Amino acid sequence: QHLTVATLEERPFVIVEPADPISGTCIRDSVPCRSQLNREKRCCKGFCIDILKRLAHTIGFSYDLYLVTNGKHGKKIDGVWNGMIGEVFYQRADMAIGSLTINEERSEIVDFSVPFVETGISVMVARGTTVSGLSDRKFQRPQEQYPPLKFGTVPNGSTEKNIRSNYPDMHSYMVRYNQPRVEEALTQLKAGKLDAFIYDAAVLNYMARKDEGCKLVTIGSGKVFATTGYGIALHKGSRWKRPIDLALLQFLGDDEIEMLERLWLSGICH
Ligand SMILES: N[C@@H](CC(=O)O)C(=O)O
Repeated sequence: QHLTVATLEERPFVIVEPADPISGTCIRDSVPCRSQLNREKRCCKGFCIDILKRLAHTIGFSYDLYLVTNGKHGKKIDGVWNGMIGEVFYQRADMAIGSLTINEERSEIVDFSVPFVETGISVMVARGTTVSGLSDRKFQRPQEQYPPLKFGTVPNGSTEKNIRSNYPDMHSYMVRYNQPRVEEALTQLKAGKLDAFIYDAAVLNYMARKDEGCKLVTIGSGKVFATTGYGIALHKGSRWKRPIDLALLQFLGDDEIEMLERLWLSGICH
């Protein structure tokens, strides 16, 4: 009846802010979240946090929410998982929720809920920049061009895993252009230091919709990469999967998720 929940900041799905200075509490639509390093203070809000609030209410559990510091979403290195996936896999958390992408590798070792956000991989470029998309040889045969195209991703997640598995030559080229967070990637794109940023589609599309001046645009990967979704990670064989799935499927049909997309993921640019 009390669940430990791991999450990770990735705006606008999970947004972290200090407690209200005046009250010392998390006000508005925010909820208390602590750091993995530790153990109000910090407070979390956003699309995934609203999902979590509704699940807790509908299913009837209480929870302790914490932010992962041991890596990010989840990466397996030399036999060991880090990030949100590792927290669930090693049973430090009963579930993990955030912008967490379902893939085959992860699905082998944790159970996921049904997907509640559609995503995949997209490419973001400055509106001026002329490429056709991820099929462009500027991407696919990157060192065939005299001044080479500069393109990168934020490493360690499902995006990099997909590129390394399916397009190993392109992946090897991208390594020098790894970015530490989406915020720095966007900054490099705008400074011309990158020509393109390849990343999670749900996040990139949102960033395009919110770009001041609407100067950043995304191209869908088309057939280059498959579509997938965000899912809540749970212990393999978790008793929580079924009630969570039922709730999520209910939210979908009630237009509750659609409402939350409007609330959190809308922007001015189109
Ligand atoms: N949401 C993705 C982030 C990425 O593509 O790097 C993940 O769970 O790994």
